[PDB]
Amino acid sequence: IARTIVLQESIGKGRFGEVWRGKWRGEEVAVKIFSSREERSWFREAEIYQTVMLRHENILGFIAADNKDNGTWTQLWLVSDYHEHGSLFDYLNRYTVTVEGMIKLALSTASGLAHLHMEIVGTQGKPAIAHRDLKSKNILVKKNGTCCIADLGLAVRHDSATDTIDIRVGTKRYMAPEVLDDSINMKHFESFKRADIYAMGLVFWEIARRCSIGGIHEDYQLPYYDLVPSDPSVEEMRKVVCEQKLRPNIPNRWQSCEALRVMAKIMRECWYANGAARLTALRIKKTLSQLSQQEGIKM
Ligand SMILES: Cc1cccc(C2=C(c3ccc4ncccc4n3)CNN2)n1
Repeated sequence: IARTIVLQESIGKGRFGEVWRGKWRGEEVAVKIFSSREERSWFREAEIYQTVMLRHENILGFIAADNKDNGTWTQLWLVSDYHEHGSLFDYLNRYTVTVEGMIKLALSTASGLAHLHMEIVGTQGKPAIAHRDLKSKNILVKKNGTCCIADLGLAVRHDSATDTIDIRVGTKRYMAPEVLDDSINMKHFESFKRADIYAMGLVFWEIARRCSIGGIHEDYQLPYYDLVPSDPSVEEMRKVVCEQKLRPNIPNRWQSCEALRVMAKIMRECWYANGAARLTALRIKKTLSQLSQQEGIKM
């Protein structure tokens, strides 16, 4: 596996390890490399990706986990499909999207999250999973304009049998209110799903801003760009999200389009201070699916 892959270009670095663009038998693939001391993170992400029935079009396609000794030290590898466009973050910074395009990005993301959160009952069943670090930089855009979720290293799996998790972290900017004020019940798996929804609402806000209507659109911005410094601390985020109770601003322009109106509504229903009041990934997917069948465009 890793023995025949040739690294060609450095393309990114997440919380742990670094991502490279490799070549396997002539085919481009993405390789995430971890150091020996990062074995726990490497192992956990390999573990999540190897979850029974995890594969889904809206989830990064996992190829394999492997070790590679260069003669001095050993590298811990995770190999996956390669997606030229890169992260949703990079995509939205470089391009603007049409109504159909925005819907495809949002729907695919919601479908990907719904799959993760959904428990598949059966002999070869799939446990429910919460991501815990959803954001535009952890989502990838495929050549067909659809998104797939990546970086599952912090994910948690639920055992409905006894209602327990198999095991604050994540990106401060996208942390849900209950996480920022640390009021979240770590023992309740449902709380992790709801926190994921809050984050996805922020992502939907990033996409919508880039929806170019009649040549009109807003420039790319991360959520809360107008309220907190770059790389904000938990305290800075808490004061804005928890105390002042602010959320990303919804442009007036969005009212001149039924598509943006539906999106805007979904956003609000994702940002409720109380996770139990937020929409579900499935409900969101259904809503966007119907909105999609309206305009008319590939799902
Ligand atoms: C499990 C695994 C293997 C290799 C890379 C990744 C990964 C990411 C990834 C995947 C494909 C890419 N294609 C192009 C550019 C960046 C990419 N990043 C992002 N976060 N983790 N994950």
